[PDB]
Amino acid sequence: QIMEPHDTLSPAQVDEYRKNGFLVQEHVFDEEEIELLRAEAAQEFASGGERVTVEQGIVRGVHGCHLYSEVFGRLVRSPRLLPIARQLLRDDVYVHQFKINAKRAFKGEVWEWHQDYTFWHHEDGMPAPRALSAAIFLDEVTEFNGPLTFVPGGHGSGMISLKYSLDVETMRGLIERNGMVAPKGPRGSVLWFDANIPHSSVPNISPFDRGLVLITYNSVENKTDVTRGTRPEWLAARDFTPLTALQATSF
Ligand SMILES: O=C(O)CCC(=O)C(=O)O
Ligand SMILES: [Fe+3]
Repeated sequence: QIMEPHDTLSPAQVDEYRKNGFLVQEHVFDEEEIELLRAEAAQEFASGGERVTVEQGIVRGVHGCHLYSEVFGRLVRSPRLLPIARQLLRDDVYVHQFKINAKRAFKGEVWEWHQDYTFWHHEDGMPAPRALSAAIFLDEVTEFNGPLTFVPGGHGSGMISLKYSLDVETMRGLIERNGMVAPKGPRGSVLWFDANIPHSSVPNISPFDRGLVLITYNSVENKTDVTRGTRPEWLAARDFTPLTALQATSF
């Protein structure tokens, strides 16, 4: 049995990622693959216990699934994902954080402007922004179902109800200078984005869900300082073993 040889990003794609701080690959996973992930996400929402976040009734998100789900444990090692994480971070990598964020049809909340790295640095002791997130689109992402919205190039400045949100004046500057972009894509796409890129999102006013599986890969060299960590393993990983790619086996 055979896995397709590892695909990596072209130089132009890498350049775009580094310039903009995000990049979309369309149609990485097929419909049947996404349905397997959707079904597993539903199980995690149902069984996640303390790892679930709710609509202040409906479970809206869950954390740390790769530690508890064999499917999600395999996903983070996928030959569709791991080679690109290694390429972009120029290192062996591990998963710092894993979350699934559902924005159901005609529902969802405003995510205030933030940089993920600010949290990871201060809360988890991540020493540098040598990390990224891969957002797998469980559903088509459109203008109208609450897409992640970015300041392109806004990661280049460095580190600027969320604990760490960005104020009106600091954001005004960024946006006046750099603008705003909400990357779109079909179901099965992957949105790669930098640990330090400012992003936000709005409620879903479509009749369609916007499920995202967000895998945060960190450089092994850039492992967090667990002496200054404040969070459980399912929010901030402590096992820095380098990930290896899934091979094709008979089971
Ligand atoms: O799901 C979203 O719209 C925002 C997710 C996010 O930025 C985050 O969890 O840090
Ligand atoms: Fe975020």
